Amino acid sequence: VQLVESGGGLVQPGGSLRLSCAASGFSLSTSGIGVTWVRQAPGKGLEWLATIWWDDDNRYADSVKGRFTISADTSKNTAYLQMNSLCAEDTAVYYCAQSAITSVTDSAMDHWGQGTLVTVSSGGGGSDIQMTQSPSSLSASVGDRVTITCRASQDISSYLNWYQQKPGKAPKLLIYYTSSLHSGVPSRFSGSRSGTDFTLTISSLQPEDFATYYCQQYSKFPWTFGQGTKVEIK
Amino acid sequence: MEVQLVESGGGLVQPGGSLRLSCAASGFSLSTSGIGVTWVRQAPGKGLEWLATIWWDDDNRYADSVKGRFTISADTSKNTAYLQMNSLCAEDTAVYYCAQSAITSVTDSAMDHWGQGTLVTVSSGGGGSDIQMTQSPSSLSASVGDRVTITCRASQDISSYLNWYQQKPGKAPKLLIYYTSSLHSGVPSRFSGSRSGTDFTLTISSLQPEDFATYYCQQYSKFPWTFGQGTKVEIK
Repeated sequence: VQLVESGGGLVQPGGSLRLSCAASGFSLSTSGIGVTWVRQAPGKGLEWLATIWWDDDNRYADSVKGRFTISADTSKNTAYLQMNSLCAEDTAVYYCAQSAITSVTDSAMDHWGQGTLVTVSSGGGGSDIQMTQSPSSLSASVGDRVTITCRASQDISSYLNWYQQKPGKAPKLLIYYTSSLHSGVPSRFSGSRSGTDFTLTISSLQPEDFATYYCQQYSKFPWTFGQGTKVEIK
Repeated sequence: MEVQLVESGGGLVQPGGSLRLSCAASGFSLSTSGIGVTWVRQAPGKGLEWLATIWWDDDNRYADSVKGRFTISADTSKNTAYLQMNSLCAEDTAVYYCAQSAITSVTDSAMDHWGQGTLVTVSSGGGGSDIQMTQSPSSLSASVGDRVTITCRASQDISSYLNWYQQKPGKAPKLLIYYTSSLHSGVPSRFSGSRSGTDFTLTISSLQPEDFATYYCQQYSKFPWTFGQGTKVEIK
């Protein structure tokens, strides 16, 4: 007596998978009553997803409702989890199990399958250019010189822009093409390059300059941003 | 005159759902050589993520994180650009900005005149009523022969509708105890379960090396069925 699972694999967000849970050594009862799916994200605990229950009432977790469907074909002695509109957070080992269905007081899950791994990913980053900003935050006083650095993981020529974002507001372009100031930007902002390091300098920090600053490369698509440097008051 | 971009269309949406955002442009024409519109998003508390740009060719440009789900387009008769967002995920929750951008590989390409943004919240809309199972300790280490106890607390009355499972490393969970205190077939009587109100206890007597595992409680008083966070037991 066991449940054997198949169908897991690697998909991108928005994709679909169909997991199968084949029963061996016993017959699923009426309409697969009691068949249940549970998942376990890497390093995490168990999460109940769905159970075929009495009176044509399939039960689902809020985390999968409207995207996943549990069903069973007793003719084929197999149950299924149809998984539509997959998301990165659905990455997990997926288990099926048979919940006890002979007594109202015991629905515990037994005969758990070996699990099938589902990985939902848009990629590990691949060849995308990574922009590394340093420091990630700093506190300084009005009048201080502030220097923020941004390293490109590969050649980007001089195709680097700097933005400022204040809390609750949209980003504003400060400097483009490494060192050219956008109109209206105060002269205390300047940009430079030394090797693969790009620097935004504020020569004398003013009260209105507390903000988060971001670099951005446009040498290649995808356009990528540094993680940001928050400049705060001491 | 001043360029203005005004985003609209954000709101609440369920996972798997769709939304279309609009970016209405003033002060320039979307038809103009060199022009583009780009969408960038910012998840709560996080940085900026480029999503899509209108490009001179038939193929716009997209980030891998949204390709196949999102589509950027423009209706020049309304001087408005759009982001059609399909198959949404909780992780697409963010403020979505549009910005003015080039449509060819100019040496001064940047994003300017960013709009105020529109918030997209991807949410299931449920959970308030779910029974929470709180397990303690999260991990413990003991020696062969010892007796150890693992507790869980239900956030409301679940009568005796609680099970305990054992999961050895790399293996599927196995049932130990059902209905608070009944021993599953094949489980020896050095294991026991009890309860006092909403407080449940798994006791392992005469701890053995093979008991190295993570133990989970699970309630079935109500759907959704919910589990404790697990207790790792090491034997030393």
